[PDB]
Amino acid sequence: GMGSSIFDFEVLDADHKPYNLVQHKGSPLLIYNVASKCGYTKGGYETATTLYNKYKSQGFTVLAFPSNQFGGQEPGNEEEIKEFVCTKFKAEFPIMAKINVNGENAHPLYEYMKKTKPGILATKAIKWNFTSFLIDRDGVPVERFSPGASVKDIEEKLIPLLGSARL
Repeated sequence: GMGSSIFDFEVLDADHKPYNLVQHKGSPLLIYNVASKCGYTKGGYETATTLYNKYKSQGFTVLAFPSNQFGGQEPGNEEEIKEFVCTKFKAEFPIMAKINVNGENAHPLYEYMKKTKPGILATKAIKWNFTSFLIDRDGVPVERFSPGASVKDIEEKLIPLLGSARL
């Protein structure tokens, strides 16, 4: 069990100050590998913000980890954030340290997330916008919703977990 849950890894806050991710444990949460305000999101900001506020009643958090254009292979946004600069887009929900969500340069936590749950597409690589991972009350990725999933697309997988993912 080298990394049982997401919290086996440590997180950097928007300014790379130690983000206490594991205080979100006991509650289900989403985590977006997102282009931090560069070009466009396929409804990521809205969905993320909405989900946080709406499901915070059942104990839900949305963490958006920006994408570091300096990683080399940042999803499909590597061609985008060349004329833009991605840096914590900020919201009503916690936005994190931009990491290279892809490749070899990925944050070890995303190396965990990515390897754990391919999601709904081919393989388990990060090649697009915000793409949230459905993280349960324990910190296990149950799903990976790319920028193609809307609010309710996530809800169908989230609602049961918000209630109870394990116990």
